[PDB]
Amino acid sequence: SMSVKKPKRDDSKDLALCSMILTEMETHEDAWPFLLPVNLKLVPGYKKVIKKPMDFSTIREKLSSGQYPNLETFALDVRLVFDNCETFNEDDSDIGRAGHNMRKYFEKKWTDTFK
Repeated sequence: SMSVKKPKRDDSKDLALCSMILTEMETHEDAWPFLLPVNLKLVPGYKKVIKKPMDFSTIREKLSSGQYPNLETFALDVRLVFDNCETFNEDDSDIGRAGHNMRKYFEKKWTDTFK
């Protein structure tokens, strides 16, 4: 509360570390569905159904341009990629499986880096 602060968690490496995590996700073999925005002209249903589209290139641009106020808003966008994927794709599709694999991969790196 006013003039009463919890001790300062060192966040000075957060930007670099999120950037490293994102690099790892970008270079994963199962990242291919997620590297660019889903083409809304060519994928019927996507525009209407997925209210907040997100992809790795869009996270990378946001990260490089100071549009994440903190490491939690970065994690929210990464999870949004996977949440969108599950909303739109059957679990037993290549894309559906890729999205589960990538979410697992991400969450481990997130835990090991920050928890």
